[PDB]
Amino acid sequence: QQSQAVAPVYVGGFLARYDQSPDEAELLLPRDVVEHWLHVALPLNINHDDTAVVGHVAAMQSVRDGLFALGAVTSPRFLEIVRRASEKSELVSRGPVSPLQPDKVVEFLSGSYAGLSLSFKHVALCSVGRRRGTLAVYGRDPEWVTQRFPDLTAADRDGLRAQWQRSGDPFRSDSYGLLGNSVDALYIRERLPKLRYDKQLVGVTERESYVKA
Amino acid sequence: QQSQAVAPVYVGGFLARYDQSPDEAELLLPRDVVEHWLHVALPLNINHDDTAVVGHVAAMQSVRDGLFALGAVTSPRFLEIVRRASEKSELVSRGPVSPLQPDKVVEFLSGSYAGLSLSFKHVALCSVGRRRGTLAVYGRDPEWVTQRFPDLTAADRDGLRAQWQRSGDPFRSDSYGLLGNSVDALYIRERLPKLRYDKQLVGVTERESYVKA
Ligand SMILES: *CC(=O)Cn1nnc(-c2ccccc2)c1COC(=O)NCc1ccccc1
Ligand SMILES: *CC(=O)Cn1nnc(-c2ccccc2)c1COC(=O)NCc1ccccc1
Repeated sequence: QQSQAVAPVYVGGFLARYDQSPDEAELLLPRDVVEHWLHVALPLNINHDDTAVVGHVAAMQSVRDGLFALGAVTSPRFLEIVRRASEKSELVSRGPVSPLQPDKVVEFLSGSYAGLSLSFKHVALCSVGRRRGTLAVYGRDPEWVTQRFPDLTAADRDGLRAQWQRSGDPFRSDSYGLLGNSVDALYIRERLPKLRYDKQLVGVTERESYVKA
Repeated sequence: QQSQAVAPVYVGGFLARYDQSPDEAELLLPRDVVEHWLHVALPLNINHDDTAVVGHVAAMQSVRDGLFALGAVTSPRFLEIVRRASEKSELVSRGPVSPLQPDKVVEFLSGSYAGLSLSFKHVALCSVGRRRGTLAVYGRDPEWVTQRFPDLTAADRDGLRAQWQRSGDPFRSDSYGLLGNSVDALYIRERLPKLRYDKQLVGVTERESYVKA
């Protein structure tokens, strides 16, 4: 009964795509805007709840199509909550596409928090992203996540790899609070279609990913 | 700090509509089929988990448009889980339509478990119903639920009122398991449209209900 499930999980995805006009004008975030900002690491939480910090952003890099980010989900307290819920979900028990090994925790995160949202203050794991192309790809190896993204070049991958190889438990929230933001996710209009769309956009598929959408 | 929130909640809705052909042929359940069955009360649980019994069905009655049911959510352990999660959800904090008093718990249940599903073995509270018209209406008074359903007649309401006026905590599941079936609900195709549809069908609206869809 070795628990090699509550070990770190990495997540990567585009925080913003330079080929996609927002739905609202307020989401517009251009290349020049973003690169000025790339100039003390910044945290990773759930649905913008500062009480629900689960890890940190390990590397961001602006590339041709947008702003890529790759975080680490390190919080023991959070990963353990995730582990207990995934034992209880039918979507997880159906497992990934045959070739991929079953990873109950990586799948659960893949299902629940399928999007990325940049507010830099911090990065959040949403149910979906508000901005298109914000697909969140979870995995046990930092190099595994990055390689799902075709638009990323070898040289791109090397800029990231330099960063992710460059104080207690930061998760003060709990099962009841994640339960709380789960029903909120149910009422996001066209959640799946939006997600199926980001999948086609950044080039990821489920026969190469734990993406559940 | 009086907790008049973890008190009983009632839920009513059509288990099956006699004017709606199923999507699959296997859901067909006709009037004659149902009335033979009306001939020891039957339990009410969450997503067909027998470990997650939250109460019981207090009255069923076949009427012109279908099979109406009205249950009671009595489980202290479950209602308390629901109370803690609703404090943590943005949809609940936005409250019902102005006239309706805020009821964090009744709203949370309204959002999470918006559908009814009959498997009689037992009735389940789903995210959505598989059968159309299975809209689950939650409320603090048994008579309040019934009166949201226009198709129900006075005489219909009197048949029910006779039944709902006619052993420990039955919830052995917990926060982690409801968390588990929450992400499963996210991947039900056209969840909202299906729900907005049942709303129009059985005649309920949100300006008269805690329905969040
Ligand atoms: C990642 C975020 O910034 C949070 N978020 N993700 N998707 C949405 C959203 C909500 C409505 C319509 C489209 C997208 C959000 C917004 O979060 C909020 O501040 N509002 C809370 C809320 C969310 C869903 C339903 C009702 C209220
Ligand atoms: C009330 C129920 O009987 C459970 N339920 N509610 N909606 C669905 C459903 C699932 C897929 C497509 C349409 C409707 C279900 C079915 O529950 C299951 O047995 N399958 C588990 C599951 C649910 C959602 C997504 C993936 C797997």
